[PDB]
Amino acid sequence: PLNPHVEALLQMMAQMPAPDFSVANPAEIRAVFDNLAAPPQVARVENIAISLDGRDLDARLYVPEDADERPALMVYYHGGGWVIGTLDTHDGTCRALAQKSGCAVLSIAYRLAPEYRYPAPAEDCYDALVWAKQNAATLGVDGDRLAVGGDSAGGNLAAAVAIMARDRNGPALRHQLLIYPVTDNDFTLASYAENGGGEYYLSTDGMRWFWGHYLGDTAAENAPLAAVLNVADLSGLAPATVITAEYDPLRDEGIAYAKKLDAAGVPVDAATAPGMIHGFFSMFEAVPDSWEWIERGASNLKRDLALE
Amino acid sequence: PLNPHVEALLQMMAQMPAPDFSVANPAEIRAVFDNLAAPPQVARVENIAISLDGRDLDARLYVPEDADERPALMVYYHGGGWVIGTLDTHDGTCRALAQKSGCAVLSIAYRLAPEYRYPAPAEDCYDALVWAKQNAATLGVDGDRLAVGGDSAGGNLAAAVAIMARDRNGPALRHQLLIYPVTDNDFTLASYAENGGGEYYLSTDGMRWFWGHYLGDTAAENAPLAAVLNVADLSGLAPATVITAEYDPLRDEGIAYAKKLDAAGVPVDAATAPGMIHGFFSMFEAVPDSWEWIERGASNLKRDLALEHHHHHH
Repeated sequence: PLNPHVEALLQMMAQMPAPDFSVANPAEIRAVFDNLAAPPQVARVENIAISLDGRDLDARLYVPEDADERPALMVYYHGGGWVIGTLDTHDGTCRALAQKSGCAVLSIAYRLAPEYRYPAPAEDCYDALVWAKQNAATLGVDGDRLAVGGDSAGGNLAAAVAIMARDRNGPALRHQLLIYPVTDNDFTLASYAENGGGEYYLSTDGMRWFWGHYLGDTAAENAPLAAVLNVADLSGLAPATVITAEYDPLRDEGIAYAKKLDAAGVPVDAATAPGMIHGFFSMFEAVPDSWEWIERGASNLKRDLALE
Repeated sequence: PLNPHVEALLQMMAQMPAPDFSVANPAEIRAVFDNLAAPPQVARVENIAISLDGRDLDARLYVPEDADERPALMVYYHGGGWVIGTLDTHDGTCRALAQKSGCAVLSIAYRLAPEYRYPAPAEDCYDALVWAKQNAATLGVDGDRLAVGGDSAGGNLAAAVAIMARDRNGPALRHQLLIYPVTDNDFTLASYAENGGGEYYLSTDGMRWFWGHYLGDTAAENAPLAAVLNVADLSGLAPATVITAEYDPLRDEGIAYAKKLDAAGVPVDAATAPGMIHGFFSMFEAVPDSWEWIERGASNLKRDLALEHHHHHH
């Protein structure tokens, strides 16, 4: 009989929005197959090696179709709980954001815990931002129209970099796109009870494991750029987008970070996506509804990164 | 409520590894997570342009992590019924084959029908192989360890290229990897009746459409490099792998071509994958069972493209 996984895939393909073409000519069929089979289309993808003091980081530059000659740049940090994830796991996510925002995206492969515990991953993310600013002309982008972004632990890193950039008089940032970010290590929140059992992909036990490897023996109170929620003064940070997911155990701490930013006078667009789980920005192929939220974040980037 | 598409994805996820957070084993959870819902990692990927007589083709070179300093090369032709498909639709498949074979892969964006009818796409694929051999040093590969492969109409084109290389004293080939290939336009074979209804991704009417665009006015009997099942003498062709799929309408013509290759004295690994549909090599993210077959084909490639002897005591 039919392979059960093949059956599930055919069923899933069946529940997807019909492509709506009137006739089967080559252009139509090409378009349908491209939509099914290829990652989101961009004009150019370049694998870049970033040579920093003491370490090289892999990076990937995405330039979308229809882009300016010198487009704005979002430096992007992948999720994976500071321990897993690669340029390849988040390639589709970066293509999608570049395509919808019209901005270039530079995805950074920062060093991972436990091999490189706190504060190494955040310093990598920050130094990559600085590198991008100082090598903007080489990249072909506008270094004066700069954003950071990331999902999950990557959103944690983006938030920390926004704070580092303020604190260190680093490169000016026009936006921080925080996609269901990790912001704290209080596992007693309602979100963790409701959503952290394992039934929505990310679990509370997962997050304990991630936090453990990231921090090692460093107590969370002595790792101020880890639990960014606990930072007292969030004033003067880049305008933010904070998108949380209804069925994410991280939902409550993400909402809380958005409230604390807005309280500190930072312009924030914050929303919890109904019906969604942790990771849904990367699930747009199986979950067409994800595109609405990718477009929302992208449209905020596009607005805040426009030429003055 | 929980998004219905999300719920379906979660059910799909509920049939695969459950992470063990009682074991601090980063390199394990890594190898698992990083390889689910993500194209396989390779060391180098480069977009290149191939300049042939009268046209330029886009191509993409994949060099896997543990390839030789001067790796063997498979020239790969994407499927799509000679009408559709791109380097991007088949990028995941090429990455998987490079990773599991240890060989470089050069994916070719040949010209498509009906704009370019038979035999132009096949000539593009053959001329790209000739180009790769001629420019092996430029690619950084071993021009004396060459293979071809492809899926569906791409496997068709790979088979045609193998025949053309033999006939024209073209580059020597060590293998042809034929993944559920098109080999004939006989829509009366049993697998069309069984599998071609449309419920298994590829339909009989779909194949009639593809064949129509590829041949145009040319009768199939005058297109032997399309209907390769009608080639009389298959002896002396590159050693082959022919993987077919149980629920593919192309199953029986693929089996038939494998049988003819074997009868002509060509070494052939041929098998029909139980439970699978047309296209399943590209479906490895949702169908992890695909990997068994991807590994088998890639392993046959590795065997026949094997490196020469080198002593290690220096």
